[PDB]
Amino acid sequence: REIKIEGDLVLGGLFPINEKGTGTEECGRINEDRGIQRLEAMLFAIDEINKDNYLLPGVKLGVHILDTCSRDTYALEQSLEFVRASLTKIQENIPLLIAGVIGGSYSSVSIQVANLLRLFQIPQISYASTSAKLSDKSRYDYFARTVPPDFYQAKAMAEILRFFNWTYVSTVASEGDYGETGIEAFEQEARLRNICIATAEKVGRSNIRKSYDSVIRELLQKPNARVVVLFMRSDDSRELIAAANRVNASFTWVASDGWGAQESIVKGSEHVAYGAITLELASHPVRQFDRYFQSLNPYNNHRNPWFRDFWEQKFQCSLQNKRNHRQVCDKHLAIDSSNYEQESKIMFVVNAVYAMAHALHKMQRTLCPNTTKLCDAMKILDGKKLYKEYLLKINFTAPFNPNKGADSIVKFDTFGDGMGRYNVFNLQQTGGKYSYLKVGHWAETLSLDVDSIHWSRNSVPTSQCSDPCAPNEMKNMQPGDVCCWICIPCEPYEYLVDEFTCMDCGPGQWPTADLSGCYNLPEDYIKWEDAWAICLGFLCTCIVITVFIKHNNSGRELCYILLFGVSLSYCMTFFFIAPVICALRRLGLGTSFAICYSALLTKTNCISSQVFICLGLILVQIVMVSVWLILETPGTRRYTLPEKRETVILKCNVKDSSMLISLTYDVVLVILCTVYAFKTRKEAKFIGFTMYTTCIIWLAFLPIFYVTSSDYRVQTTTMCISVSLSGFVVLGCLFAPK
Amino acid sequence: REIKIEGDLVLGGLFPINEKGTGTEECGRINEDRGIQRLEAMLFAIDEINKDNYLLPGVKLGVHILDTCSRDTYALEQSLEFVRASLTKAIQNIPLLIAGVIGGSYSSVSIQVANLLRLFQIPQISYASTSAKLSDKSRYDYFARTVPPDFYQAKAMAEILRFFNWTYVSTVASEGDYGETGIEAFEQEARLRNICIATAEKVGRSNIRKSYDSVIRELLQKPNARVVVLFMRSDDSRELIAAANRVNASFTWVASDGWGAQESIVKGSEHVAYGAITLELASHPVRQFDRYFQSLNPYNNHRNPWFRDFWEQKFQCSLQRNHRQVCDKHLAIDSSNYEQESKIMFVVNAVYAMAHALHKMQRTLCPNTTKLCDAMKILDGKKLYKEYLLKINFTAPFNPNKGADSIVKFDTFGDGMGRYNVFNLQQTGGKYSYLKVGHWAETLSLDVDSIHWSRNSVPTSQCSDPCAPNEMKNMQDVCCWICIPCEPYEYLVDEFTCMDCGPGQWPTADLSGCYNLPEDYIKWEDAWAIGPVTIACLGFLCTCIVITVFIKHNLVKASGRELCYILLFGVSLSYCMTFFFIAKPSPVICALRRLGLGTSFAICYSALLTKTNCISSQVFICLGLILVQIVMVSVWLILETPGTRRYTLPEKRETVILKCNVKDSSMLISLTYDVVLVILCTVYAFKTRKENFNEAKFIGFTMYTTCIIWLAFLPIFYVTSSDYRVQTTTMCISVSLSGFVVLGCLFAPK
Ligand SMILES: N[C@](CC1c2ccccc2Oc2ccccc21)(C(=O)O)[C@H]1C[C@@H]1C(=O)O
Ligand SMILES: N[C@](CC1c2ccccc2Oc2ccccc21)(C(=O)O)[C@H]1C[C@@H]1C(=O)O
Repeated sequence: REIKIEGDLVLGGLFPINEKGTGTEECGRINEDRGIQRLEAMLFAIDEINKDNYLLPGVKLGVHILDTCSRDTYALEQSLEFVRASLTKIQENIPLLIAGVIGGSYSSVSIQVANLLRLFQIPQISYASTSAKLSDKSRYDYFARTVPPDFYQAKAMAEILRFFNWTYVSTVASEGDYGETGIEAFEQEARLRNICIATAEKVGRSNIRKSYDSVIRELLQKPNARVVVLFMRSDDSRELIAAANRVNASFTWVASDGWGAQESIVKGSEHVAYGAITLELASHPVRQFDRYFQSLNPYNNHRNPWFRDFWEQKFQCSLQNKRNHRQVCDKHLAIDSSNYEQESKIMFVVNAVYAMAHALHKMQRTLCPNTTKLCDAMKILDGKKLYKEYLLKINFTAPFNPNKGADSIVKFDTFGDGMGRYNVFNLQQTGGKYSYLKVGHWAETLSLDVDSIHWSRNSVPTSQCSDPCAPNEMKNMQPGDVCCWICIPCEPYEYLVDEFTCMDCGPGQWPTADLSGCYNLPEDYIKWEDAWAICLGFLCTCIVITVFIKHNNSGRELCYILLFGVSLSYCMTFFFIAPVICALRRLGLGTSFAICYSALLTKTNCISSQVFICLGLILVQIVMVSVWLILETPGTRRYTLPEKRETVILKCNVKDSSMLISLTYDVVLVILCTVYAFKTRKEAKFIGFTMYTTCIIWLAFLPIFYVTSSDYRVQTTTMCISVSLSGFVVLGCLFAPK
Repeated sequence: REIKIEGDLVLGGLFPINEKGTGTEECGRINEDRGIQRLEAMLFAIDEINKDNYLLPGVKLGVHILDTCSRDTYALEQSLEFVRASLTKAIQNIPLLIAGVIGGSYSSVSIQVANLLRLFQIPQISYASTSAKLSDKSRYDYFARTVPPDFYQAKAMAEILRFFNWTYVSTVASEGDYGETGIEAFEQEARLRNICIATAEKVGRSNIRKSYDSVIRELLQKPNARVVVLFMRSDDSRELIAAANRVNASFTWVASDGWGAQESIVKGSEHVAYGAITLELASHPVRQFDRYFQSLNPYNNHRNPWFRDFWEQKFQCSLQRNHRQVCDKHLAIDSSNYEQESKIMFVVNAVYAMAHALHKMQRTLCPNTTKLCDAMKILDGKKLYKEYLLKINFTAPFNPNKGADSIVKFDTFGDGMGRYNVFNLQQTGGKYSYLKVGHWAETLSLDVDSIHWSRNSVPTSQCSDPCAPNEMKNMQDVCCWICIPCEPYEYLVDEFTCMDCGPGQWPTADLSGCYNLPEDYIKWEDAWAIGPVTIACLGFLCTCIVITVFIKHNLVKASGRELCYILLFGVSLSYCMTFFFIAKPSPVICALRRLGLGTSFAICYSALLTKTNCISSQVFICLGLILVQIVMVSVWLILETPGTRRYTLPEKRETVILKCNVKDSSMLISLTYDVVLVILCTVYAFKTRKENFNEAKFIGFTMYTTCIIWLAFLPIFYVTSSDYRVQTTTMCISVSLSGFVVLGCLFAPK
């Protein structure tokens, strides 16, 4: 049983013609869609190839097509005939020269012959072999395929979820190579798309609580996970939907080719699956093949040995009257549009034959140009050269495809795989009827029709257990699932350092809404703290008042001392209010010594005519020495005022000892003057009134302490001190007017 | 050509009989050691097997032995004859039924036939293939070997370095499967033994300056890595030593099976490679094989087709061609012209291993039957390989030391046991020769005392020295640390990272050194040396003055309305105040005592002010106590806010920190005393303006200078010095100032 027809080159064909019909236990069954249909597709291509005038003109291509019986072990023994021929060793059935093998539908079959043909360097193009193992070129060195591997569906399904802002996916793989290997790619693909997996459920051919269990393992755990990424086989997908039907589940299944566009998956229980998004392989039916295939007739098809057996099984009749098994075939029986439907993967079978033909055609030009036939160099073929140099780099457009200006580009990648073109289907309800409808293609980039896709909720569903969080809600704690954390509003006035964790450098004053704000305390001014105390200015008013008093003003001794004190008192308010300028408080303390010195001079007069000048210098010297002692080591700078997370102000020196130190010098002078005023009853006693006002000012000096604690409020003491200075000066001038 | 003899179940064999002889382009010669010798071993074993009675008695083993010609591609088409046995598809040499194949030789050959025979489920035992790739049971399922893979050498060599504490090593591999696939295993093995590679050369070319610079790379990069782990091929190992000889370097090479006991590697330039350590597979020569092989005769060995070709090539004659000689009849193989091949033990073991599995299967699948029953008419490779062949445990045949580690068994991957022989190049007087100094079966066992080294001493190859006593500041030279001393008396958490908390404070090197209170501020009169004498002198002066007032009264002097007693009482109280605070400085209340001392000094000054306010005695006495209360009220108010405490005395260095008091509080206390001193200063001016009173005026004027001097001394007293030298001196200065005030007060009473 073999289609061995002669030719300059001969191609090997491996098709599952018998659905374990030669297995001797599942015997008596041949495959129609995956068998003769795909087989005759290759023969159809070969007829076109050898009659084509632009692909191998002088080279007539024969075939050596064998049956794999859908069993890897049977294929291995069969495929040896491709090897037995291309080696160095009455006799009949002279061996051929298999240039390449176009065969292997079931990946288990296509793997066990990939191992064999690799050793003897025979290229192999395999339609319909989408297993991801075959992409491992370390083992299957000489394997190419016109169909994409099954892990490209993982990429497309991941892109579909990522497109719709979807996360928290629950995946339900299936036992076997298909479900398990495919979901590994999807699990890997979800990470790179920042898609997190709620549940990693798995199913098997059990038909037990497992199916009902798997349904609730997603309804119960994370009901926020509304999208379910199926990667199950065909029969498994139906039985899971049956399980979901009984419990009346409501999900938006994002399924793989195993579900596909088959209506038999949802035959019954459609509302539970309504809104699902399933993928299917992209394939444009070959128009010419139907004309060729429908014209087949056992009375004109003698190349195919299985065709006579196919005719019997197709129509359940007998070509010979000796059987009469329920019917005898008749001459008007034929293949027509009603009893036939083109297989989904006929496009890939034709491409596989053409890809081999194109590679052989190109190698015919390079190896020996200007040679219509095949040269003696062509008489020996090398697998490594034919595979990597030409076959693994061909770029011809697909034949028999009406839409040439489309994705009809036949080309193998660096792994010999397909290009990965899919059709994003979507189960839809028209109101009383359910039917699939293509809603998007996936060549390399997804392209959907969002406004024509029915969902299960009649609105675009979202699978979220945590909404995204912003510069508001900066932190991120993860109580349950790794992906949907709970964001926490960061302690106010903070520092972002990470999305997960967020600390606080400057929780008191002036950060940014980003990773920048940390104690960003711009300095204030001389009167910056009392910007809006409510009390602006008023320092020049004391100078104006002092100027008016000076304008109003025998007893030249009082004028000499009183005039200096009035001027110094006014300057204290300006220096105190408006780092170097922070030392003006020393002058104000020295000014009070002038009043004390005058009181001491007045006390001496009441109790050395030339000693008055020396006495003033002696008193002035002490004030200067004290200022130099303190202003020398400390001072000349300003100290900040960082409160308990209130704000940051770069004020003057926070050392209150300078005020206390200054008051000490005045206190001694004031204390001495008060003692003299006690005996000043013999105008007399006017100093006592001025001396008494100093005691109140001394008490007012105490309010400065514990008064500067209020920012911009302690400055009233400086204004009060200036006011106190005016009162003492007013007492001296008040007596004179009377 | 093949030895296709019949049998109940027949084995297959692949041997490199022809050194690419069929590939006449490469070399037409045939292998003798790896070829006929190994082949005849298989035939010798089969003759032994079928003549036994406790291993396949009724099952006569046959052979179908083919020549792999030492090329894998030629082996594949040859091995197909084994494959065609199990195919269900007018004359016909009918095929046999190959239970298993005993062959593979070169790993490249064995890999290709492993792929082919894996598909058709035929077990394969390789007597010589040792590539690490064949241990991957995912690709070569039905493959077993009686020799260990090549990565066990990497495991064995790494254990030699670990045993000898060598940690910083350089490696020099070759190009190809042997050099690469092994050295990567060694590099992985180095991690588990905490070993890092100084430099990893990959000199694999035939002969270029790559080896010359490779020796330089050994010299330049890490000269402190004296031992170098070679994993490179036999011919390459020869030229590397020659390169090392030219530069006249000196290392202690740790080689592999590539450079084993082959003296041809060091033929010439023995001294440069002297002291090396070389591994080599452990194989015991088969005594019975020598009698069989030497007794072979081209007139007796008609089974072997290549024997006539072997006879001609071995003896360089011809049996009939005009060769250099006609093959004489009395030529025979003897000990002079024959040395048993190293791997003959494994060839016999491989045949016996397959025969043992088939016998054990016969005892199970066909019990109570001396022949093979109907079940064995068809054999299943999967069951035979996975159950019987992969779990055999028979002791090696023809082994002299029975019961030793010479037991044939396959591990989970169908590999050999892994026995090696650690050799060492010796200096035997004036001659260099190899000698076994160890054996790595599965744990290293070395004759560590009888091994000669290049430097005549057990060498060490390290780029770092152990900095255990000090220098817990290792810098990671890569993988070897650079130890830096930790700063004097600083904290530590890890020898790798000294985190430098408190340098100069805590004197413990055991992961400490930061602030831990290493000093005490207590100083009993400067250790009773300086300043302590002044404390006792204060009491002596008071006793004389106290008695003097009573003696003068018993009044003889001016009555003064008891003013002298009030002034004397204040003077005594002030003098005792300074001594009391110093005597108890550890207590927290000592700071309060120092603060109260200033009030006593003001009290003595206050008494002078009351005395100065003489020009109403009862009113003056009451007024005097008012000043003390005013000073006491200020002290209580200011002291109440800080309360009782004893702050520390942190220092820039030396770790001199004493919890005595607050320096700022002392300055505040000193400033607080200034307020009382200010009143005393004001009193001095009043007294100056104003017989018996003349003496008081001089004392009051003198007291003013002492107060001014004391205040000036205090600001620079103990402020710029530590509590043991300057602060203690300042404390003594304060004590001296308090005593000096008593002297001024004493002068006034006189
Ligand atoms: N292309 C298939 C894919 C096949 C498959 C397709 C859909 C669902 C389940 C499923 O089972 C597996 C498991 C592992 C690898 C491949 C598959 C191939 O055999 O490679 C096969 C349909 C092609 C055909 O036989 O016509
Ligand atoms: N067993 C060997 C080992 C061989 C080898 C041995 C020593 C040095 C280099 C080297 O090159 C490689 C590289 C990869 C794998 C195996 C080897 C085989 O060829 O398999 C071959 C000696 C055995 C024989 O045929 O006598």
